[PDB]
Amino acid sequence: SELSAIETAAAIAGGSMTALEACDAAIARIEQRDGPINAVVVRDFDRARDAAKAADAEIAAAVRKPLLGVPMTIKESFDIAGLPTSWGFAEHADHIATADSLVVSRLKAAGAVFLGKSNIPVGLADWQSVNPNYGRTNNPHDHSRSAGGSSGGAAAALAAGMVPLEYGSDIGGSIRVPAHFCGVWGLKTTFDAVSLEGHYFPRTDSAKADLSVVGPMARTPADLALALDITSKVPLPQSRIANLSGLRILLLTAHPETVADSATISAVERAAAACEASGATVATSSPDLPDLSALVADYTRMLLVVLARGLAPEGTEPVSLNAWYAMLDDQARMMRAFDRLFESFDAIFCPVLGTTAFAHSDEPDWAKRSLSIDGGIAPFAAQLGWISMATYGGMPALSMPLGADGNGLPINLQIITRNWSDHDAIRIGALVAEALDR
Amino acid sequence: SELSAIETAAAIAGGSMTALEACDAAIARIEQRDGPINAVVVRDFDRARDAAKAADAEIAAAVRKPLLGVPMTIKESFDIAGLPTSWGFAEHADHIATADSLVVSRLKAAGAVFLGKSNIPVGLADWQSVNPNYGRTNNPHDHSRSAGGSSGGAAAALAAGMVPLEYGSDIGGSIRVPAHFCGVWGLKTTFDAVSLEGHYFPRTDSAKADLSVVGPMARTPADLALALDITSKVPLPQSRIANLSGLRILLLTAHPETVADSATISAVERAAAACEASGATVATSSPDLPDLSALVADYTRMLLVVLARGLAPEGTEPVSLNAWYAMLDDQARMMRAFDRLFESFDAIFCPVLGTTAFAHSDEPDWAKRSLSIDGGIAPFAAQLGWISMATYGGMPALSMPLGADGNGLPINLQIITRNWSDHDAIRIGALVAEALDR
Ligand SMILES: Nc1ccc(NC(=O)OCCCCO)cc1
Ligand SMILES: Nc1ccc(NC(=O)OCCCCO)cc1
Repeated sequence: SELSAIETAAAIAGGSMTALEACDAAIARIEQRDGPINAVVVRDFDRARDAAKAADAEIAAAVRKPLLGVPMTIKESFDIAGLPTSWGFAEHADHIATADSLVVSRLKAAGAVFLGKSNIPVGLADWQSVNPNYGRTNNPHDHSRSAGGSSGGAAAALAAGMVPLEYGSDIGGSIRVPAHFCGVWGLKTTFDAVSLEGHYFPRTDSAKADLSVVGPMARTPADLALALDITSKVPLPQSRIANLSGLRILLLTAHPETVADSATISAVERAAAACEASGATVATSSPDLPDLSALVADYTRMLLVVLARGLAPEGTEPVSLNAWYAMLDDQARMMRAFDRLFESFDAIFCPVLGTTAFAHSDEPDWAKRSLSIDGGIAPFAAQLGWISMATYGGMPALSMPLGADGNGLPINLQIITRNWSDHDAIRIGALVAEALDR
Repeated sequence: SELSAIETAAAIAGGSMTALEACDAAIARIEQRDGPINAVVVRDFDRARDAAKAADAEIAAAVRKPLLGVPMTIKESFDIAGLPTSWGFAEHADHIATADSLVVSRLKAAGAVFLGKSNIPVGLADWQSVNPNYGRTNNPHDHSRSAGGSSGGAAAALAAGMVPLEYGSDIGGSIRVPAHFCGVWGLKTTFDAVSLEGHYFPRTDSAKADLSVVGPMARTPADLALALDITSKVPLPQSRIANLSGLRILLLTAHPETVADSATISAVERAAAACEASGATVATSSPDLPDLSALVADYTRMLLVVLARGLAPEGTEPVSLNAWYAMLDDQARMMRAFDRLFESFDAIFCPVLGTTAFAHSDEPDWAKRSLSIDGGIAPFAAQLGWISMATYGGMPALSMPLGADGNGLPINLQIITRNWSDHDAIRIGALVAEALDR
């Protein structure tokens, strides 16, 4: 019911609307809908209106750019010149960026118009989006449920239909989990495929961090593919998959360290069944699948060190630099195991998370949180296992809508493909989405 | 005089010769010429001839592979199943690799036939190729002079016309310097563009590389372009440079912490002056060129930490993991400085090294060494400055033949271009070559 980013760019080139009109309608949707959601927490409406006029001048001057005049937002952690980058920290609430980030620079060169920035948790360290500077973002499908983490403001903006395109970052599921919670499309990209420059920790110039990636978020896979081509360091190989027949799928509905809803399991099997009916082959086990239990142990270990920048708590000896090199070897080994698995399979079908969006939690300690799995208690932090494979291995993982649970909360599919095949992930997701309409 | 890898592939495809004949012709050239050179130190001739026969069964099957039946060698540090990978250590002379390295695997899938492996220094830690397992590689242009360091076997084997194609590695100039010492082509690739898998330290699986890149070595720029497209993780963007008119070049012939000799300065200026004659704009300074003295200091500090795998002497403190992360931020700061410089410039023209191939030295400590620069003595290790920019900044850098000094020792130009523009570096070098002809 809302214009996609590509449709918007065509509507401005095609003449039925101007870049200023596209920007004032987006502002109008933001103001008419954000009240109960609280997604667009930084607003730059006057500078955006001037950018739209400049875009219409380019449109008048016969200039055509793939995203020309398209209004959009970006996650609050990405630097935009003249805007605050806080990461949810009150200490950093007044840190104003003096230059655009690389991803914003690429999208602005494609002609995009940035209206503001979307909400995040403190330090981008939660699966919900709430912080002292901006407040809390509420899921648009259920205001009592969380809207996902770090990219949750982005996903709630797309789900509420305010803007057609968004961009997030993902060190522990922050593109896929919000897209899952809010039923939108999110692409965790191949590690090192998109520059993090400008995704700086506030008041620093440190943006590069292992396991972490930045990726597009939208409501259509065509929007993800185009935003990825605009933002990637180099053009990534386009997908040659025309249809689903012959596709080899490994379907994972179980994990050795966590669990999934029965609604989540049925949804993921229905996606595999719909592709099976479209000529794909679906396996449910493989001798080549790496040890998912050892994976999440290595992953959490490396994740803790990266977030602590090596510093060690409570007088513990810090991990040595020599041991950090061995951990990178452990990761590299694990990536080779996934290359062998991806010789037999084109994609992994698995949950994004074990359950749908949980009710708002004021508890910062994940060990003190809990989840309800079919009316039973499950550990909160153990759910990181579904996220760990694509993050630790570097593989791209797509989170795409599959439907909703009995309570009307969205359930998304995760599609994991081999490294550097991001366009295959998008292409397969589009075909799955069509196969479910059958 | 000798055929190139592309030319060789065409002759086999056309049927001017079979793959077995091209293989036997290469074996004969090695047996006739390697005697005084000692470049092809690991020989796999019998397995290569069976592989050549298999390639002919595929020419008869009309299979299309861009390197089918093309004989070549690889640097000894790359793994080949069944062949030793010692890195010049006597203790590792019997370490037999159990699987092909990735780069070997890619070239073989393109149809290349591997005759063997070329000589290296102990631990790849010098600008000459000499080790207890295999002996020393002598420069083909002057047997009293070193053949380049760590790829000297590769460069010398191409300079002697034994094989059309090779492949090296580079952390401190080891593609560029051997190519300069022997007057062949060598592409130092953008960091993280080609996989180091199989370039393992003997008896380990540790590619372990920061600042370390693998890239092809050949006698023609088109051979490098083909080898780069076969081996890169992802197809790199092709060059759009049709000619030299409009090319912005920044020529450096001085460096705040090192020196070059006059014959070397004269060749680099001759390449720029010939690009000027073809329509390129040349500058000899820029407000955007970062501090090369700070660069070489930080590069040396990172190089040593990387080579020591984080270990420190018993009297010194090890660099902490947190300090290592800050050093990676320092590198990212330097790379962004080169981004801005490359907004004003398409390429940098500079020396590969200050001097041509020096006489064989048996002194392992670089601090106890020194070079002769136009009759004057100069410290040996300071010459790491010319190499440091592309390795620290990660940029691609090509080393291409320009001429020779008064003793007939070749001189190469280093062409540095912005990150991910490896094909632009190849393309400019090819253009410079055709400008220095007509
Ligand atoms: N254990 C844990 C789980 C989820 C997150 N959220 C996240 O994915 O961060 C994305 C921001 C990229 C740079 O941090 C963090 C930690
Ligand atoms: N300090 C210093 C250390 C090493 C070299 N050798 C070199 O040129 O690169 C080595 C290529 C191996 C890549 O794994 C020179 C100086």
